[PDB]
Amino acid sequence: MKEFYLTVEQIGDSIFERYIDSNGRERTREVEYKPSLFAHCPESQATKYFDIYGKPCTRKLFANMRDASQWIKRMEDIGLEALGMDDFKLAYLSDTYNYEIKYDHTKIRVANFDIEVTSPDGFPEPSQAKHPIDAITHYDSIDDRFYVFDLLNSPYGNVEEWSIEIAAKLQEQGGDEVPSEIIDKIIYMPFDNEKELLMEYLNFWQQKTPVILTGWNVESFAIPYVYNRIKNIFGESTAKRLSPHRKTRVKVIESREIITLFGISVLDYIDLYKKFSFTNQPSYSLDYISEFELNVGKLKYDGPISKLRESNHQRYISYNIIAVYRVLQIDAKRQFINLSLDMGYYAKIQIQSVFSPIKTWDAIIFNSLKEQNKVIPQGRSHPVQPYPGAFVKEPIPNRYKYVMSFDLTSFYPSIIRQVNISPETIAGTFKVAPLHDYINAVAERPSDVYSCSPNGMMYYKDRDGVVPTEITKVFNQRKEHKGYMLAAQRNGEIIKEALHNPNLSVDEPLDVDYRFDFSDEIKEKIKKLSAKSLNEMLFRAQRTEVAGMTAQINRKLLINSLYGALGNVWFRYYDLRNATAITTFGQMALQWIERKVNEYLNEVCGTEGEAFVLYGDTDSIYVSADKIIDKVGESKFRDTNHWVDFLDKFARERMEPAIDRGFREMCEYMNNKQHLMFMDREAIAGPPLGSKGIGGFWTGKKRYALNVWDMEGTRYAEPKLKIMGLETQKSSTPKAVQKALKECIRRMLQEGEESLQEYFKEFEKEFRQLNYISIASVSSANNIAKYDVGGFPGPKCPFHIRGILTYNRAIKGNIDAPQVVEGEKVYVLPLREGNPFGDKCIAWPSGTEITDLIKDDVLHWMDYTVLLEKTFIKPLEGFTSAAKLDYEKKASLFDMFD
DNA sequence: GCGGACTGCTTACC
Ligand SMILES: Cc1cn([C@H]2C[C@H](O)[C@@H](COP(=O)(O)OP(=O)(O)OP(=O)(O)O)O2)c(=O)[nH]c1=O
Ligand SMILES: [Ca+2]
Ligand SMILES: [Ca+2]
Ligand SMILES: [Ca+2]
Ligand SMILES: [Ca+2]
Ligand SMILES: [Ca+2]
Ligand SMILES: [Ca+2]
Ligand SMILES: [Ca+2]
Ligand SMILES: [Ca+2]
Ligand code: NA
Ligand code: NA
Repeated sequence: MKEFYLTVEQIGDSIFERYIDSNGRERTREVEYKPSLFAHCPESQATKYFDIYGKPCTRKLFANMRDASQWIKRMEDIGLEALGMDDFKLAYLSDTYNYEIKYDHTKIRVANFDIEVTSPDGFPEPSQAKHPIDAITHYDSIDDRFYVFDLLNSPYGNVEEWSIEIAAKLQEQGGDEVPSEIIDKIIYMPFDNEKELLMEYLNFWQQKTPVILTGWNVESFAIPYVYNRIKNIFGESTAKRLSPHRKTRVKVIESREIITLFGISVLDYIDLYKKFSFTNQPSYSLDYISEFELNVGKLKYDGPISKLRESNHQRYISYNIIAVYRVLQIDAKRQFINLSLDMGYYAKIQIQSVFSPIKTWDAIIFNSLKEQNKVIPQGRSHPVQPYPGAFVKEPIPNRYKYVMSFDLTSFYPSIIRQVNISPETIAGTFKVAPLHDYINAVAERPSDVYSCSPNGMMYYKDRDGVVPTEITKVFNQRKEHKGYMLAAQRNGEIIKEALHNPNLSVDEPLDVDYRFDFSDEIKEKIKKLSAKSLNEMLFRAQRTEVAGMTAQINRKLLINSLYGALGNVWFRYYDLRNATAITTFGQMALQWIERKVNEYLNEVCGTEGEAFVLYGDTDSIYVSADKIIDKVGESKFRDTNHWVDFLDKFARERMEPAIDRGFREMCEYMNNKQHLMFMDREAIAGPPLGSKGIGGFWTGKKRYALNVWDMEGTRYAEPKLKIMGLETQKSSTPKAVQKALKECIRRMLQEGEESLQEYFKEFEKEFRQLNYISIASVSSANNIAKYDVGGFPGPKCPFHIRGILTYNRAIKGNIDAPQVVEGEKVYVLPLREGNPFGDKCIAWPSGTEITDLIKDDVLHWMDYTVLLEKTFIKPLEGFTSAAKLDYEKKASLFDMFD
């Protein structure tokens, strides 16, 4: 096989590289890397190297890397540009791997681990590591084994060995329900004291040194705790054994510590999740996320965690094993590790650099330029400046019965490729007219020769740009994976349909590739399968869709981040001229097509001057299709699915070609390199046929709800609500309130005013029986100490921060009580006046039951009235007033009758 | 006593 690196580090004049060789075996080499940097040279000096602008450069080979850096410093002191890749690790990877890296992930050692630390006096600070590590479960992806390190003897209690027999048993058997599929993969190692455990773990670590190291909060807790515990007990020299190159770096931010283990790529899964999952969670405990991702139950245990080991060591160890497995399960679904490996090996960077799109792109562009013997520019210092972004239309707050949406494919990257925007493709500038002059095709055509953006920039049309070139490569990967996703999604609905008439028989789920649309044979067979087989296929379909979703939405994130990078001062190719060129072109593009779409629809409908586009954000338009429906009349339709097919055919056969023409014209207007403004229909929304549902509504910018029947070619078996911006979508809104508001919205859009009022009346009556967590608000807890004046709210103290202070005062003096962590999220509850807490609200760590110390008092003093009106009624008022509805039956003259 | 303007903070949408 082809060789591929695992990890790379720069230690002084040495490059330390772990890699897999041609025989598939992991090796480690210390290379005295001789890096090259470049300087401009006279035209007469013959060379093969040029900067991106065509200026010749002479290559300076250096004896070592530290000499190359000192030269950069000198070139600064002289006042001359020092060109080339200054991050020598990247240069090394580029040299050593001069080809598209094909990697075998089975050879890459991925370690999932989690430790347990019993602490009687609150949260065990990793920087201190005062308390013994009494459990470590370490899963090795190569061995496919869970290595369990169990401390039987601790100053906090002596316990018996964990029983794998009891662990396997059902919880109803007094067992721990450790998944049967991993029972045989567990390797249990009890220890009679902490020192022997840690030394054995270190030796274990050396034998099976992690390449990818992950888990939940491993970077903020596990790794630094383990490192500091081993450091405190055995000394710094043995603690460094955690690094295959025996070098670590303690980065301090008081005290807080993030330890850097050279030779290991740490991908904390909480960070992978926060960056790649595109969720915003009320809590980020592994418990909460697992329940959300895997629909598994919360890990139930009786007492407090600080006593769990003493009371139920059996379950303590079992839960530790499960916590490791749950991350693996989440990763099996989300596939963020795979994503990081793909992106990482594609860019030729340290795998952990996937968290930095700038670093990611700097390397991609660098490697692409190195291919053509071209020399990258030196990074420069720039002041941060604001610059304009997208256009968002101000919608008329109202209900909207029939709505079709249209969205541009990969907008900003497409703008980049179309205009050919790149640092080295800048041709010059032109005198700009007001933006609306270009929108209305009134302004003079910017250039006859160059490709233009209405911001004033001109670009060469002939030559290829390294930014368009490399953004196009990644975009193609994105388009491919989105295809698999949508197909999985479409296949999902097919199974959902067949699940309406499940055949009474015993069979097995069909072997199919869900990434591709089911064949007619497959669809025929599906209608004959049982519920068990169908539900299993629906599950695999959804799993395939999620896998496709991760691959596509994150490649989309990467290319959109290339745009964003252009507006970031730390990007080597930062340039507001290009960034604004993109956004301004974007603003034009959207509003140009708004006019075009309006003109076409007035034309084909027969109307004149009517506004068909009711809303738009960046690259989308929402078209009021009431008159398209009415020109045929509701009468001529069999069922709801009929007019959905009608609008589907209409958008596809009539509107899209018109849009294609409208954009193709715009492309000539700007004299762009290549027409890439591809705006396809997205949503088809409307009420059920013959129902009293309103279909949809807008309350303002970025706030709307639609009863969608079809989405990008996916015909749902049951209509799906597309709600944007509204409280139902906000993590800050209580779970039960989201659920209730959503049902309110559903009823408005699908059933009508009478149905809404009915549900509202019922909710108002019964809502006081809702669990306190389900009605608690959520908020991030930033700058608590900023507003902490003697335990009391300082000036301008935010509501939720006030709640935290109230909490701190209530639990003052309990070391065992859970502390609110700065930056993390909290549940927030209003308190009725005269409550013994002394304030109008309270707050506690999210994802947890509030401590038993004060729980019963909080429950008794919750302000349900405030909770209802503030959280439920007020947003519902906004929804209904916008939609011209009432959630309560208004008073009439008819109230004088019986 | 408090509504309106403004600010800080939060979390949405692209
Ligand atoms: C979602 C998102 C969009 N944007 C900008 C750039 C996008 O091109 C533009 C449109 O956003 P989107 O239409 O949401 O995403 P997209 O058009 O780029 O790709 P597609 O629609 O085919 O799935 O908004 C960002 O800069 N960052 C983001 O996270
Ligand atoms: Ca734990
Ligand atoms: Ca059970
Ligand atoms: Ca011993
Ligand atoms: Ca889209
Ligand atoms: Ca888009
Ligand atoms: Ca059937
Ligand atoms: Ca969009
Ligand atoms: Ca099209
Ligand atoms: Na220490
Ligand atoms: Na249906």
